[PDB]
Amino acid sequence: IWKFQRHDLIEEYHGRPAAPPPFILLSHLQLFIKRVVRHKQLKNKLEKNEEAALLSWEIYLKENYLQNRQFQQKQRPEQKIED
Amino acid sequence: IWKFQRHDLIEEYHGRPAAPPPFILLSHLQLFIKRVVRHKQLKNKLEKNEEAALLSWEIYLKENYLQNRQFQQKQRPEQKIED
Repeated sequence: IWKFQRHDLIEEYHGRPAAPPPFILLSHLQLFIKRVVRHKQLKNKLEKNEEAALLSWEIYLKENYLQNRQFQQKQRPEQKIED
Repeated sequence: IWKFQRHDLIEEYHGRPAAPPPFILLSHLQLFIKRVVRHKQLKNKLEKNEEAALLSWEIYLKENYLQNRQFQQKQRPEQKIED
């Protein structure tokens, strides 16, 4: 649960503008001027050439995972007795 | 043990007449007048038409339970080795 919670905290303090409460009022008014008139850290489009290679890479490894799974399924003693 | 105990308490405070100790004396005397001269909540007869359908319903499900029991008996590895 703690490891789970850890996120949103990080999300916040990475998101909040860098102005402690002393100099926070200039930030608040720099906000209300747009109130009257995300980041590349947690969400970013990619490029076809780049993304493609990435997906192919994954596809490969998913197949790998599949094999190991069913193989180790072949070792379960109960399954062996059934054989 | 606690879950067990929980009952009789419920039985009591569902049974006791609704009169806290202020107005409990009128209740006590309303009792002693009958002392000188259950609820449908925990015990109630039923109707043949209704009860019958109920019993049949159960009968059915008991059979169901029976099957699942002996079937899962067929999976006990020790039993399989015996086979």
